[PDB]
Amino acid sequence: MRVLVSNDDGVDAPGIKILADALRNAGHEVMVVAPDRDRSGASNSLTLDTPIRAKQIDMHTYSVAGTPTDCVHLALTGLLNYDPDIVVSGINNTGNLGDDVIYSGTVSAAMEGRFLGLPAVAVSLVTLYRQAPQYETAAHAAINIVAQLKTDPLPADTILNVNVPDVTWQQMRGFKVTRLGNRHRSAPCLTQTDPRGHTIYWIGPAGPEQDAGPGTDFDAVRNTYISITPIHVDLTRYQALENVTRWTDRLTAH
Amino acid sequence: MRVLVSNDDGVDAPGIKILADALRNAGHEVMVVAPDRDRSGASNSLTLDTPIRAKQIDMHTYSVAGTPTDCVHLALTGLLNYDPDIVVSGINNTGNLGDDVIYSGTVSAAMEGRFLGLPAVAVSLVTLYRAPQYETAAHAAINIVAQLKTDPLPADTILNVNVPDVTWQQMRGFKVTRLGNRHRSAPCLTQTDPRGHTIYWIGPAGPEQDAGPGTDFDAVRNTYISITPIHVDLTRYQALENVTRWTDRLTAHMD
Amino acid sequence: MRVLVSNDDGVDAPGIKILADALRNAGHEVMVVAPDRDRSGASNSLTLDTPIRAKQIDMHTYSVAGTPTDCVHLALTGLLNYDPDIVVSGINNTGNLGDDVIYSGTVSAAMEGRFLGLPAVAVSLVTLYGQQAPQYETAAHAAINIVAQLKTDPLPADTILNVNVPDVTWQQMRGFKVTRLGNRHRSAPCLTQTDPRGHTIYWIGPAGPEQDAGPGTDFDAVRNTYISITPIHVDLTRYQALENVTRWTDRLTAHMD
Amino acid sequence: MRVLVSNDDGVDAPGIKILADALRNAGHEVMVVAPDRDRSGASNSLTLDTPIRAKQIDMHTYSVAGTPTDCVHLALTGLLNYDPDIVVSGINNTGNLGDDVIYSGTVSAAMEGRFLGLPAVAVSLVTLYGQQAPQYETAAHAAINIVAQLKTDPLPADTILNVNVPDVTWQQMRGFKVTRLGNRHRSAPCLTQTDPRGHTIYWIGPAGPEQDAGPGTDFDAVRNTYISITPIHVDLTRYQALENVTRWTDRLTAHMD
Ligand SMILES: [Mn+2]
Ligand SMILES: [Mn+2]
Ligand SMILES: [Mn+2]
Ligand SMILES: [Mn+2]
Repeated sequence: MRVLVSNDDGVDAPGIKILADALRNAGHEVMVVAPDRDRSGASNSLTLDTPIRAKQIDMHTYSVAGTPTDCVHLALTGLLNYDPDIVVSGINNTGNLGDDVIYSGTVSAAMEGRFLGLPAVAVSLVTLYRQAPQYETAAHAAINIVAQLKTDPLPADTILNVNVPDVTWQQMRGFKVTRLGNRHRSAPCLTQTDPRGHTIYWIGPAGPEQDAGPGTDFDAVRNTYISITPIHVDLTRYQALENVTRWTDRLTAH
Repeated sequence: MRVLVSNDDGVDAPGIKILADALRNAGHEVMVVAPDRDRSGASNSLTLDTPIRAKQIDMHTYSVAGTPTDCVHLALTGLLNYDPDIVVSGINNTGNLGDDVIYSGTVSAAMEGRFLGLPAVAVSLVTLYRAPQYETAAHAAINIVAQLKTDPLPADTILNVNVPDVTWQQMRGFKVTRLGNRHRSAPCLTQTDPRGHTIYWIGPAGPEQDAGPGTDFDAVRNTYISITPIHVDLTRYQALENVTRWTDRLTAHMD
Repeated sequence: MRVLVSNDDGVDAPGIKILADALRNAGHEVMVVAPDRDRSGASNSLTLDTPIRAKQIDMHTYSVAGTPTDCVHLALTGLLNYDPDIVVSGINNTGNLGDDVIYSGTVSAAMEGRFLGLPAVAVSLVTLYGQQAPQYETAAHAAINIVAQLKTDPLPADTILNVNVPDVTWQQMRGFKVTRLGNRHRSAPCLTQTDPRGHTIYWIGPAGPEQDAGPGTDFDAVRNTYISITPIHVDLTRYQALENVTRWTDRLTAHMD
Repeated sequence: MRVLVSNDDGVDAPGIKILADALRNAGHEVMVVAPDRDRSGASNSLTLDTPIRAKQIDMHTYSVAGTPTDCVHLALTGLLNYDPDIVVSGINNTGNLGDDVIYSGTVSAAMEGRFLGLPAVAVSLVTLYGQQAPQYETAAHAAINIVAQLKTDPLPADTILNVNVPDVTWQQMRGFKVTRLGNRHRSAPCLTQTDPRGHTIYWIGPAGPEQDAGPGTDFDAVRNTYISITPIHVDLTRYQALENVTRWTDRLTAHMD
């Protein structure tokens, strides 16, 4: 199938190169439209106030001086004579798990892909802070997910957030559908003093009160499972609408 | 009630000052923990790799050199001897509507407020530019906060509020909305910068935009305060049982 | 005279409002062209890859979504129907001293002023942080005093003044002092600490005693409550090195291994 | 000799890998301490408000989540058990010429090298954008040739070399040329265009004919297929201006208005 591949680590990131190579090996057409530089931990929103510069790097590769969402958006709205069936974003050089996902650049690209009407998959390698990162494994996971989606499509308002354990494929215990975890809640605040004497604050390490037990994406990748979290792209809480609608009439009554 | 107020325009933004002032006028205790500078269009994720510096500005105000989520997170996890019942983020100097909301700094602050277990409300003034009625959004805010004291939100839910940049009298009312979508329509414009390079504008949202009745766009366009209850948990639970079968295959045969 | 005022702390910075007002109260005409937000930790170079938006806040104030150099550049190249005699950048909320000067946003605006052929002054408040209030008026007083002088005593070729003002009242100020740039970087060791996770992080330590902050330097001046004025290059070309480098450069033209 | 290699395009940049390898193939020991990501449009100043993470990619390569100056600083102040004789920063994917030099990330790393007492060279490839491939080998060849010379001919006090390499094969290269910094900023007008919405935006225009890119300048050299070597100040202090500024500064000790 026609795959549009982006990332947020940059168009020259080893992750996206290996992902694209893998996807072509599987028989897929792969256009790559990805940031000129690493924009991990940068804002993810579509650039609207300035024009975006996009140079071509090869016949299948574009380097966009903009966000990952800019990339996919440009890629799907005129930058290419290319109608991809799917958007694959990755492979991220770090995992994107739990409440980090909402602000993940890698995920943002996939979200834009779904915003513009395409099945999208975010792929992140859960590299541990410790040797070379097993991008081949995530790429392996990717080409397998893409294949299954060709014959079995995702629901509407849904992308797949995929996290792959930084191990060989043989060492992978398998695929595991998960919900998003939560490490923010537990993470306390640490008051310390920098060398210049200023008071600084560390977001503390996530305590035991973390939502990282069974069923979470954390728990999966921790136990060497490829985590597949189907996530919203529409943030609207429809379940709370009629309840807020009834709440708002009470609000406006007063 | 005890209100924690943040924003993403900065601690000195007129929006947040007016919001805090209003909320105190309503009788609420208001701690303000907000970015040192404008971080609109900056990354929203919790800072973890570096420590955050937070100076106190007054007895109720903290200037945090970090993200809006850093602000609320620090504010709720040790920076304050203060247990707020609610987190109000705003007032944003621009509206946060449709598919912009996911990446809104103002919304991010409210998200963290709910992540840490508090009812949260994002407040944005829908300003079109060529003075901005912050007082109106602040009035909308203090009214929303009041109703939440006696009528609480569901779990995994914050309120994304957008207020038309008009006087309160000119406001047609409150309207619960779903998130719109302007991205889909927005095409790509190829143009040439003065130095000759090929540049690309994200085109203006065409008629194919999801901004009709029921959307937050349509509400604020027609001078209604838009209240969109949004997810905090992005997990698509309705797709869990669906994509599991899809996955079982893969987790069975491996190669 | 006509003054173009900028900074890097933002058009809303108290340092620039106070500077501009002081300069107006002194009888100068003052256009303020300054960043929309604080860019004290941003790149200083001219924005070329993208266009720059300039919002006019009032008659004599422009908010520019770009670098301090962008501000001055735009202001001097057609944004304004205005012909300034001098560029004054500041007042920076923090000091800009020694080997920090070269990467200062404040100084960058002054740099661009000189690049475009204008006398320029960077004004920074050496704040040490602690309440009260930042003595921007003091720095402003210094600024209008310095600007008065450049009206009569022109700066030499490719020179701007880097001015640092001790964060004190004007009455406490011992005076003005012409200074050279100090050096604190070499004396700043690398401190190897560990984050909460246990992972090793590296702080750049505070400047030790081996720093170049003795007599004649800007550091020494401002620490002794003296307004420091450092005339600084805008032309980085080490001209006195040209002849020397030329000598072994000529040999390299014989392209070998 | 022992070379500390950095850049601003990132530790994964082809320009720095090729530079480092060339320098090793020349028999130098080479530690690479370079940003984790491309920071070509980032601030250059030392990170002081936060700690810096350094990841060791291999024996002679460190990935640093901080500025180019952070890299060199850390590398020279305790990150490494390594005592380099020279700092070489590059190879930048784009040229760093004239009035742009002062804000160059590449140059910034070299700056910090000199600040910490080391001979330093900034190496940039004057790429003009055309497919093929960026001639980093050419620049690398230039680098190892220049580094060989500084082993024997030491640079003067507070001087680094700003080296720009024409994006050509080594055989096309006409030679090396000692140059002064050119000036394109003054010749770069402000172009007032309008975005799709109709709102007015301001481009900084391309450098017109009034630019300082004539003979003797770095621009002229690289445009004529010459490797440009500009010795540049690391000490921005305009020493030749000290006496002059001192003359009207002493007056200002009359502080009452
Ligand atoms: Mn990434
Ligand atoms: Mn904002
Ligand atoms: Mn500043
Ligand atoms: Mn660069």
